[PDB]
Amino acid sequence: TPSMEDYIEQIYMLIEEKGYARVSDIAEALAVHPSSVTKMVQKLDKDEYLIYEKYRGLVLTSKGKKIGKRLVYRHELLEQFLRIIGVDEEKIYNDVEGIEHHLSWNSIDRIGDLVQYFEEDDARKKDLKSIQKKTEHHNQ
Amino acid sequence: TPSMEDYIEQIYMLIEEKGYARVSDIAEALAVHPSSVTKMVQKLDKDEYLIYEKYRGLVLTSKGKKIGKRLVYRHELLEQFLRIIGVDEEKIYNDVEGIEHHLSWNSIDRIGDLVQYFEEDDARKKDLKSIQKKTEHHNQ
Amino acid sequence: TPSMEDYIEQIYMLIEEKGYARVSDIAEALAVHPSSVTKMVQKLDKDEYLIYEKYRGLVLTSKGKKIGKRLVYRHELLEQFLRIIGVDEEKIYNDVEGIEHHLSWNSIDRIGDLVQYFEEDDARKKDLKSIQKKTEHHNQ
Amino acid sequence: TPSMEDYIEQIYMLIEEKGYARVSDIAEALAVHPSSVTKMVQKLDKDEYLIYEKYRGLVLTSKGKKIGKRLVYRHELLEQFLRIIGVDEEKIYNDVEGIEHHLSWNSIDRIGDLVQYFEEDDARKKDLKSIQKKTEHHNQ
Amino acid sequence: TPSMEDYIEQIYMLIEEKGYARVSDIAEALAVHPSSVTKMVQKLDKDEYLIYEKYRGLVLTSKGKKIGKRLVYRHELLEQFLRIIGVDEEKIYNDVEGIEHHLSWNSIDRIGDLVQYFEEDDARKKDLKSIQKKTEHHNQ
Amino acid sequence: TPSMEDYIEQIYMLIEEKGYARVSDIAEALAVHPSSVTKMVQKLDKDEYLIYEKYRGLVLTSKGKKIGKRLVYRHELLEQFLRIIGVDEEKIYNDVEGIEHHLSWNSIDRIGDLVQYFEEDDARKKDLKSIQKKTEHHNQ
Amino acid sequence: TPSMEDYIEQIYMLIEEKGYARVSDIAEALAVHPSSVTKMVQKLDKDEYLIYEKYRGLVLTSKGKKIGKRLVYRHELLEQFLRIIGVDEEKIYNDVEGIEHHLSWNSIDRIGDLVQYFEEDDARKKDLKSIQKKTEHHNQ
Amino acid sequence: TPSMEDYIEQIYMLIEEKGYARVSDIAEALAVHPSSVTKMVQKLDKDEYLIYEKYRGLVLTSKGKKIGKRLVYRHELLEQFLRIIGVDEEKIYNDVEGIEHHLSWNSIDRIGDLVQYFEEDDARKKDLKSIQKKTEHHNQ
DNA sequence: TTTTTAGCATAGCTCCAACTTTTTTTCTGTCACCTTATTTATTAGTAAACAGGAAACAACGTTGCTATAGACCCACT
DNA sequence: AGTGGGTCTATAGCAACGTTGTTTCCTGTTTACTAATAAATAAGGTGACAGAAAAAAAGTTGGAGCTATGCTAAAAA
Ligand SMILES: [Mn+2]
Ligand SMILES: [Mn+2]
Ligand SMILES: [Mn+2]
Ligand SMILES: [Mn+2]
Ligand SMILES: [Mn+2]
Ligand SMILES: [Mn+2]
Ligand SMILES: [Mn+2]
Ligand SMILES: [Mn+2]
Ligand SMILES: [Mn+2]
Ligand SMILES: [Mn+2]
Ligand SMILES: [Mn+2]
Ligand SMILES: [Mn+2]
Ligand SMILES: [Mn+2]
Ligand SMILES: [Mn+2]
Ligand SMILES: [Mn+2]
Ligand SMILES: [Mn+2]
Repeated sequence: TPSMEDYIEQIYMLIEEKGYARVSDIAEALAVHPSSVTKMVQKLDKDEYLIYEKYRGLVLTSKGKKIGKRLVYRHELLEQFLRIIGVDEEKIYNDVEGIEHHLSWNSIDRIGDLVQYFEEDDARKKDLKSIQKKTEHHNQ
Repeated sequence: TPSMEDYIEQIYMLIEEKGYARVSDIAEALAVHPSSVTKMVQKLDKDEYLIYEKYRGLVLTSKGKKIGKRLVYRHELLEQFLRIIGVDEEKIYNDVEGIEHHLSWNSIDRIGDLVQYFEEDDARKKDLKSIQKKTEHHNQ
Repeated sequence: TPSMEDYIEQIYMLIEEKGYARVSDIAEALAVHPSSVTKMVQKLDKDEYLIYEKYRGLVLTSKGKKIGKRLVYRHELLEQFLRIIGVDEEKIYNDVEGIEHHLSWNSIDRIGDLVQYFEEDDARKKDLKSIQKKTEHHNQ
Repeated sequence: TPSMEDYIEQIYMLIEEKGYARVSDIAEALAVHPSSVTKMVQKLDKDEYLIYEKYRGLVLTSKGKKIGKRLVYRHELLEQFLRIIGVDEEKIYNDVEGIEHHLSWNSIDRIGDLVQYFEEDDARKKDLKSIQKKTEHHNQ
Repeated sequence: TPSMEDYIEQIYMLIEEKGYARVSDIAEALAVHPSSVTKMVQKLDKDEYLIYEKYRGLVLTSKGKKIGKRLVYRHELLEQFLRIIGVDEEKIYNDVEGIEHHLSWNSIDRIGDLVQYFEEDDARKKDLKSIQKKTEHHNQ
Repeated sequence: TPSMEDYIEQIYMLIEEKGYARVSDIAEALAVHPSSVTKMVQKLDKDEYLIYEKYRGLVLTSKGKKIGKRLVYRHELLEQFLRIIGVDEEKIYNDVEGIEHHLSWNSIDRIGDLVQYFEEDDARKKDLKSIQKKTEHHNQ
Repeated sequence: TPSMEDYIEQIYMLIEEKGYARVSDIAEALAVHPSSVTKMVQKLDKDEYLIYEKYRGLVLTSKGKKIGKRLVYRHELLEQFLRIIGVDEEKIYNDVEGIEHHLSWNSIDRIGDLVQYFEEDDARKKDLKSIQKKTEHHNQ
Repeated sequence: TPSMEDYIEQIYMLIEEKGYARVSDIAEALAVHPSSVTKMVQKLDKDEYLIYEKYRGLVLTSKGKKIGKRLVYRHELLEQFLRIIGVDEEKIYNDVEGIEHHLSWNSIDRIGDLVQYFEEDDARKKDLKSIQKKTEHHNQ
């Protein structure tokens, strides 16, 4: 279920940023009611991905830490790839969050390879910008 | 709703391939029960995208034809882009069907620009293949 | 066989009007049992005029499309010719359907030439109406 | 049944031409086996249109004479109408025999009126010939 | 030759009664073998009184029609004259057939005049019957 | 056979006129070759109507005499009847000789009765002559 | 103030054990009302030893981490030193918590040196136990 | 309350040294205002540990004498124990005064046993000094 | 003259209780999807009434083909 | 002048035969019909999935005592 991965990624990022994850912050980040957050936390505890205390909080496990690190790496590489082409920053996060769950790992590897190819040379990026402008002249 | 676009694309492709769309073929293509197909057909008829006859069939409208053509163009360009990098053909259709609904049109334009950039030159594709192999040596 | 041409014309007209031909509609149009319609469809499929699918339907071919277009042109020109003289509309369709199969193409060309001759001038049609009334005074 | 009228017309014409109708002559004229001719003769005798003697021959009745005269008048007026336009004499008889049974009497009256209209003036026929040539220039 | 006139009269009467003359009917009427009938038909054809077709039949000519009409008139007036006096009907036809060939036309005119004289008045016929009875009393 | 009666009548009349019958006279009277006369004489001798001697001649018998007398009476009454009406004397003998063999005895009795009726009164003959002239005015 | 060091040590130990410090747990550990805990947390935040969020929680700083590590080392070495001599475990924690704040660092170094001296040899500990028993015989 | 024991010990030591305890001397020794000294004296008089006269002075009781003797013995043994290890004399009195109230009597017995163990042999003290120097080489 | 108490006056410190955000726990309704049942267009035989041709057959109509008579000639008695 | 023995065709059964008109089969050939068969439609049941609404705790805050020093003298050896 993509929701499980989304929650794991959000919890891992929030822990790495703040040092501690809270239910209200997770609910605000995912724009969902805290009751759904509690249900998801209990379900993840049933899956032994994290340890939950009834009124204290949550602590991620080693497997959860690895999954969160991998998901954060995928998210950041997707963001970098989308920014490379020249997409507006407003929709970049929305598109990445929408597509980060339906993509296969082979596609992620291919995207990373493309990013590496376009990062070692700037002339390729300049040519991409030039052809993009010359083809978007119709939108002008 | 992405389901509406998915149904419109499937109906348009089936009409262009066979010359006529049938409920059983749509249900088999989308792997859903024919009752759901009937419900979706009635809902789309409520949206004036196609004309439905109680026991005869469906006929697409001009607006429906344009939407289907645009969606088919997006789908085929996504397939070509995914095939360009070198992803396995088995997962290409699944990934395209999963991501064809959550992507913005600007991202589609950027993907088309990248495909055009990589299509005018084969040396770039050869260098991409070489760097892909040199970086996937770790998987060997 | 005139029945083959009649079926081809009916199928072509029904496809051009509705966008799809169904067995029940053809049977109702030709006032024959659907079993005879199925037999005729199979026989026409044996003649490679159309492609038939066991439970889906029928799709006309390019040769079938040309034959249907020619037959529809002949039918409409016959209807126009019969309406020009002043025959009652009730029997026009019956007479056209009865005589559309036993006429030669040269006769069709002559009828079209006569229609063109009487269409470029209205005084000729007025004189025809006047002489028709003056000769049908005996029926009064 | 058109076959009854066809047989009555043929018998009436043969009697008026030769003075006596024979089974072999009727069979040759209608290009059918004499057994079918005998069956038709017996059926017409059942309809009291003519008197048949077992080995002697056939004699038409007053009603049969009137029907034959009317049918011969229709046939000859159809032949004259077809010859007026300029159709080749080879197909004139075939077309007249094919269409003499499916036409209504009102259409026959209209054809006779048209023949009368085109017979009182020769300038109309000359103009028809001129426009026919000018439009058949494409066939040249 | 009286046989020629007899055959012409029989053929004319048979044509006027049946509408067509056949060899078997003529042979039965004249109580002669059909071979003699064929010989007589060929001889009459040599005299250009009628047209004969090898297996079809015979058709009388205008001269033959006039001769037959005159002979039938003579025969019927002879029958009426013989019936007027009161001869038995059984021998009337035999006597008329026996004497219709040896009589001159002036005698025929005189017989017709006598018939006209006895037809305008019935008292003369009544007196003839009375004197016939009074003189045939010896036969009683 | 009428020839037998004709020969008997001729022989009886010749015997009553000359007193003796000769072969040459009979042949001249009947306009036939003497060989046929000899054959007929031998045949009649076979019928025991007359006695013939090889080179002498013929003598009639009592039965032959009665038959000849009856035939002569019939011939003379026929001649008188034909002369009564007013037929030309030239054709009277020819007609009587032609019709004296095909008539029945009852017809002879009726003719004799008519002759007796017209002989007792001359006013009837005068009226017959008057009506004959008034009806033969058309021949004038 | 010894209270500041006590709170820092408790927070550091609780964070190292649970991964996150909560106000209720600190209050229970120090057996004080949560209002005093909030006051102490605010005062420590004023001293820039930790970062406090109004309703989220507390996170220690690098200086706070070093101070907590040093205090935990002192506490554990005091516990080990007290256990070495043979004091009852019930009062060991109470005595260590009572004396961990009034001792100088030089005294801590001397205690650690004594622990190291008595840890490298077990005969010294055995002699200490023997003399302890021989002198505590008076308590028996 | 440790303050009661501290005051009793100070009063006992001052009486044993000077022969008489005065309020000013006690206040100077404990570095507190004489008002607090008067309050403490009144409170101790309420506890029947000493007899106080309104302007004369204080006299200890037998129970007070025993408590003071025991506390002085504990203080002197603590001083000797701290001096044995080699702590600087400047902080020895401060540390002893700080820790003389929070220690249990069993700990005091253990400290006395350790002092007796290290007093019967000087080689142990020499080895302690040697290991102390060898481990404090890092401070050099 | 100093020392020795007796209030006088501020102080954070700690606690109690009220207050005000935050976390869980059922409670309550909802669209999603599966399953079932019903209804109706689509085929595949399935049998029966014919239409017409083939073939066979039963009169009809015809061409010699010769038997028997009625003129016609010629020679003979 | 009257008779007998070859010729000359005319007329008439008759005798196949060859056709013409009738009858009887066959033989596809088309037309209602009747299951059966899949395809299309409508009706029900669970069932996750949020709101939402208490409740239950947690975290905050505003105050009220409570000692703990620091003044400032008034009294006593
Ligand atoms: Mn993400
Ligand atoms: Mn996401
Ligand atoms: Mn698609
Ligand atoms: Mn899709
Ligand atoms: Mn049509
Ligand atoms: Mn038609
Ligand atoms: Mn016709
Ligand atoms: Mn016809
Ligand atoms: Mn007659
Ligand atoms: Mn006759
Ligand atoms: Mn006579
Ligand atoms: Mn005679
Ligand atoms: Mn501690
Ligand atoms: Mn502590
Ligand atoms: Mn002390
Ligand atoms: Mn102390």
